[PDB]
Amino acid sequence: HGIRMTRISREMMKELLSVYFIMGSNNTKADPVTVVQKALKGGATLYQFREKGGDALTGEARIKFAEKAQAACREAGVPFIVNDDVELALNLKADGIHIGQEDANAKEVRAAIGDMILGVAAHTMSEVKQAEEDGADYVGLGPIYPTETKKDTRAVQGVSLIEAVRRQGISIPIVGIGGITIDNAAPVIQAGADGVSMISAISQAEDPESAARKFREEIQTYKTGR
Ligand SMILES: Cc1ncsc1CCOP(=O)(O)O
Ligand SMILES: C=C1C=NC(C(F)(F)F)=NC1=N
Ligand SMILES: [Mg+2]
Repeated sequence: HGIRMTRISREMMKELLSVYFIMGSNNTKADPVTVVQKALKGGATLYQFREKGGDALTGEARIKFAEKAQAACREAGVPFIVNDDVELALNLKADGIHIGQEDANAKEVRAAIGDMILGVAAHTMSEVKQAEEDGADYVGLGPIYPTETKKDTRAVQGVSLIEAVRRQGISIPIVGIGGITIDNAAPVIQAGADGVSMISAISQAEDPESAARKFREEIQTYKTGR
């Protein structure tokens, strides 16, 4: 995964979304980079650097942590996505950036990042359609299930939006997020999603490598079976 000179294909994007691990230093009691390394070894197909909150790293310490996480992704051959921070994504030559409804406007971000991967968090049909129009390569829909990892989230929606989007003929790459575990991931894929994203199911697992491997194995099975 080098510098992109063309927009990523939908086929490739959907493959990358399979097991999308997201993490910040304040999401685990273990060593942050070590957990990321274990998740990648287990089978995570994409990683998002999400460092925010009161006890998250800032300044130079945050940048250095990001560099080490990006290096871990490079060693595993997995793309590195930055959450919220467009400047950081450009400065590190990240593979992509993820933004939400309260962040920089998607039109503005797409113009600033060229052909880098762009993900947009959506909670309604209107937002999903707007994201596609603005040039997003994928949308993150949720929260599917209850979650305490992110407090300022909108109402839990199950797989309702995923189903509605596919029903309207929209084929944009979709990843589900919010309280997803190895036990409840199947319905997300069966509803039409191209993958599942998670923080705590892997970051707080007593065995992150095994947890990631389990996710990878079952998601592959579900995608072939739906
Ligand atoms: C970042 C984010 N965005 C919507 S829900 C969520 C949290 C996912 O965390 P967990 O997988 O631990 O529920
Ligand atoms: C709020 C979010 C929603 N979706 C995603 C992703 F999984 F990447 F799509 N990441 C986020 N940080
Ligand atoms: Mg955001």
